[PDB]
Amino acid sequence: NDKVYENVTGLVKAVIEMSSKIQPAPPEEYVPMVKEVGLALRTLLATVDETIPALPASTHREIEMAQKLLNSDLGELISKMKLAQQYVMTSLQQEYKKQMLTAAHALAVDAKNLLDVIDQARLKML
Repeated sequence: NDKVYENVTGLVKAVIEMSSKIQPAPPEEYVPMVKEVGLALRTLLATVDETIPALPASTHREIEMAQKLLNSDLGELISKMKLAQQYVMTSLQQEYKKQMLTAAHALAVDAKNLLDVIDQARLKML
């Protein structure tokens, strides 16, 4: 349903458009890309926090679990990003540009999982 769905979509969109800009773009333009995805992530997390109290208390812990995973993913992304910033040598750059993409997408997939967890909790209200 919308609020949460809309912000999950915004995060996926952000991941797609950061992934599009990786290949062409230098390093000097890698933190900004990740910064944007991170800001899109924070908005989604705050949106889920606002939705938690209206869901059965027995679903909280799991929702939190899905929330923490995304933070871990963002950490893994920034981690790969550091490597692509430092090593501009082509062979190393192509490799780390690739690991950033893969890590960014892992985030989009867990964002979707968080969504599935919210819907599951909403259905528990039946």
